[PDB]
Amino acid sequence: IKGMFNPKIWDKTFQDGLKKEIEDSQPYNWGTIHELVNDDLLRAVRKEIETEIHFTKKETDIYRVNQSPNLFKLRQILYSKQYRDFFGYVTKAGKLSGSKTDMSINTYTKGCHLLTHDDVIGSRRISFILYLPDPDRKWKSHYGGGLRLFPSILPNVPHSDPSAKLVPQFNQIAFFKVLPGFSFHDVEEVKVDKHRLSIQGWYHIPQVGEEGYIPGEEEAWVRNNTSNVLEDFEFPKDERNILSFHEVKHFEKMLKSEAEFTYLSQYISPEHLSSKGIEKLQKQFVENSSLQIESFLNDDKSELLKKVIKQKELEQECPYHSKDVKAPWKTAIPPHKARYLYIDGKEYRNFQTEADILEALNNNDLPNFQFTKDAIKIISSRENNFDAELALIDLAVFHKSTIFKKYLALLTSLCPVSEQILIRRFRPGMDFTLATKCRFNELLKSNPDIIDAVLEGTLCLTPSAGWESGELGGYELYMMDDGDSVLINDPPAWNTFNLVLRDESVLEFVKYVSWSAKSSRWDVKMKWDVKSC
Amino acid sequence: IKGMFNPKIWDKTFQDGLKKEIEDSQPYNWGTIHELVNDDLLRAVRKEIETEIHFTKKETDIYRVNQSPNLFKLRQILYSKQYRDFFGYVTKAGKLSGSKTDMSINTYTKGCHLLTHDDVIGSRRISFILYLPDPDRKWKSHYGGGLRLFPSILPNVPHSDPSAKLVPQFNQIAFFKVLPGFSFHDVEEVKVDKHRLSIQGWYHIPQVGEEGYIPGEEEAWVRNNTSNVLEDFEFPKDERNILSFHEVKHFEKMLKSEAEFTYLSQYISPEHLSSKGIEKLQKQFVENSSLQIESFLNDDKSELLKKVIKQKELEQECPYHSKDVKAPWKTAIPPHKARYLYIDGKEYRNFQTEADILEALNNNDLPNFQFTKDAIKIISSRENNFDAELALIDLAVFHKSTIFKKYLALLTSLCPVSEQILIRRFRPGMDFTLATKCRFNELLKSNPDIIDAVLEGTLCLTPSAGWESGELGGYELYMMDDGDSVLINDPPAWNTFNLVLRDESVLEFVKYVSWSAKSSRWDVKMKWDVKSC
Ligand SMILES: [Fe+2]
Ligand SMILES: [Fe+2]
Repeated sequence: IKGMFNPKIWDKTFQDGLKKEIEDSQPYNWGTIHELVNDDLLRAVRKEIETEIHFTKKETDIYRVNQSPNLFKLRQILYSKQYRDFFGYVTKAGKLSGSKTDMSINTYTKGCHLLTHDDVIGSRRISFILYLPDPDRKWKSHYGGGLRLFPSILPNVPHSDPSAKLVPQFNQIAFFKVLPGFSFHDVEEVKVDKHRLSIQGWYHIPQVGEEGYIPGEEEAWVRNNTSNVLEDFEFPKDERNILSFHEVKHFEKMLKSEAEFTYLSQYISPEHLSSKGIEKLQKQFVENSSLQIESFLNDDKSELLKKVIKQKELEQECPYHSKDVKAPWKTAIPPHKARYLYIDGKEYRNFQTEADILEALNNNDLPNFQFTKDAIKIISSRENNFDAELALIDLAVFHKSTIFKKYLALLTSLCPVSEQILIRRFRPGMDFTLATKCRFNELLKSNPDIIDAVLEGTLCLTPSAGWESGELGGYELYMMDDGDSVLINDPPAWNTFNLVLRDESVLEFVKYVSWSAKSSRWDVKMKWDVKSC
Repeated sequence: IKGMFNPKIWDKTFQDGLKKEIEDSQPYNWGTIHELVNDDLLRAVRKEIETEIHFTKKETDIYRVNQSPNLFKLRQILYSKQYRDFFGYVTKAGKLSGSKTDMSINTYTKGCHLLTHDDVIGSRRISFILYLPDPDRKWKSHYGGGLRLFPSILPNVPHSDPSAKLVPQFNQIAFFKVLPGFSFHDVEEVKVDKHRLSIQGWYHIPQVGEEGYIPGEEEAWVRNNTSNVLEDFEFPKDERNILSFHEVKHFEKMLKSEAEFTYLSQYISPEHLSSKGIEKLQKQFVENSSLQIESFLNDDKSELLKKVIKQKELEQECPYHSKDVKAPWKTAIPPHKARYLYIDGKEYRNFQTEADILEALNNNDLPNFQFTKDAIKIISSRENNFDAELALIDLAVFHKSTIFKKYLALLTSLCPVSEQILIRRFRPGMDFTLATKCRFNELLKSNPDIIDAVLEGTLCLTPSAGWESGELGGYELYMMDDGDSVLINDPPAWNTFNLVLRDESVLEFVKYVSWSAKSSRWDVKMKWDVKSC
């Protein structure tokens, strides 16, 4: 007497064709029904929400999305046994509690986005989401908002690029047995000004005294989810190369030059080489444990970079699939921890297969921006593709100079003992990172002299405008954990230098750059391990 | 009444021309008189030695040389005031004790050699050496044995190549005010079968109650000589790059593969990949803390290398001046600590001037044999110059593979946490190293897990014959200090692999390769820091 869905969902020859679609489905097992419910019932339950429900915008590292009568009816007929049975059949999940229900209504409006994840929380068995776009008009693909599925190139290593994506329509449902490590999906940012209404939900383990219930099963699942060995599949790695004994020795000695100050002055702005610049820079750090230099690079370099970068954004075509990223550039992986372009001093890697990865793990090389610089320059119009790189690689060498670190030690009265340097490019479509702590060196933590902190520096070279604030994304965020505690929320800017000294409690990330960004965010990141001087 | 020298040495217009030669002399202040003594007196004092004195061969890292009536007369007339006065005048040393005398007779016979040093021990003021070759025949330049002076490119940083060299004759004397840090000289190996007799000596500070004596002066000199900051001018450096967290993590895990064993088998010989090979290799190390694998590399590689190397020795022309060393090769400096060719993963450096050095210190890059490999291969007959390199660089990458270190960890039940790899070439004319200990990491020694030892490995790929024993040099020596204790004295061989685990007490060096060697000694050296597993 609840057969008020699409009559066909009850026709067994449709049901059977459906279990065999889900079976053949790629990259993991998922399915979609095109007009799930009685058209009249949706229009009603949409109309209702539209006039009764308040949706407020929320933003974290992983998403931006606006959250929160006969809607009740829809909730009953979905957790109805007539439907649960059918669902757990075509989907091959077996039994699923109609007692423990959970749904959520959300609108995705322009700029709203959920990026990659596997939906695997606690007790969820099957995940589904019915869509509620405008019934009267067709939802075009280019509007965005599509649901995207990720091929896994290793259990718990989703490929950076999605391989499936459906443009959902009004009465459409998408769902999938939640298979841990594989069911990676996200929702493509909404690139147009509209409000895509949606009802997400989840069926769960059958509960105590419920049809299909097995004792201890529920916990044999969630307690199962606890390992970190996946660390090895993070590129780039969060580990710092140690400094030559002479670099560190030299620094200590200083804290117990006419040629040095001229070296420094050919990259950094006179304002910060001056005694009173340095003096102020010293004052600020001592108190804030950070410093936020404006117009850091001197004009000659600031000009050149801006020129080659603004020129690469315009005359050039940014690769948007990982397979398309060409040397010197690598793409950061996996997509459920981050996704951005970058050049480190290392040998070229394009991870498409498990073997590509394993290769790089066995043949692990050390960073060398000089060799890299040489190699690019030997090649040589697409060459503007390298104009920006050469410019930026020169910039990399400079911050790898023992003189620069001397300058750095001076500002901070801290001695650099290690170094990592990465020049990164976040593209409006795709790039971002998520809130994470820093990875102190395991070899060093067994040592007093090196304090439990990482000196993190970021030199933004983002040329374009409108990064305020910060509905365009790309902003860098630091903050504590355990109500908000954001310590820095710096939108992308041109020619700024940020220095934080992070302990464990501080989490950082640069927010997904929105598709509507006028350019990619460029910057040079640099971490150092640090001793007391 | 001792005017039985060359009458002219007493003529003041010769004396004055002499102080102005020593003044203009390069690279530091030194002089030579062509027929110092009464010809009859030398012939007598030579004849005497020839028939009364026993000379026995002695050998250390720095030299090979045979050591040990009217000779007494020569000793009196040299420490005579008539002469001391004149000497300390033309030389500008002031007063010099005729009380505290010291001389030494030595013959240099074929293969005998003293390499670079500054003669600066204790109280010596001026250093001299009168020669006693065959009076009747002329000592030709190509016989070798010449005295050679080194330009200093920094106080206590002698240039690798000598800039002066005189072929001494019978009645010739060479001498120089001993100026610490600059007076670097050596004697070119004697390349011919003859016995060059010589009387070395030294004038000292004036002593207590002696003409020209100042109290506390003597000790204000020797106690002056005590600093280590010169470490920074050693290339290559004796410091190890740390391993990625995954490499070490992986090793621990193993000590708490069908694809690995096929990887290993494409460089190393089946004999040592077999379970019983491995088993024996394990037994040996556990007891000897070392192992000396014979025919290590498999035949296909052993053959290829031998081919390209034997081919580079023949068809090619080895650079013999540092300025001539071309990429990929660097020369090790300074010459009073070592001198040999080598390729490390690093960017090309040719140190001729103080600025060349400083450049490299400021722009310190990390090793990368892959980039290096690429760069060589892009270039391309002189190209055999690279045939051997490509062959050897491939060999380098293999020992930098996380798989190989896994294999290494297995033999030793030790975990590699760091790595340095150098492929080196010792040339018959010039190359060698001296007895030194290992340089434990200063950052790590503050840590229990890493034991106080370095795992040192050497893969000799010396093709030629006659390295026995070991009058040709090039042998690798380990030993303790504080009577002989040599722990290993392995002449150069083809395709051997040596593994020692050195603590502090063990000193190593590869002996000066003699000019008469049939080829250069080639090898791949590799050091690792090590944790307990
Ligand atoms: Fe989801
Ligand atoms: Fe000497």
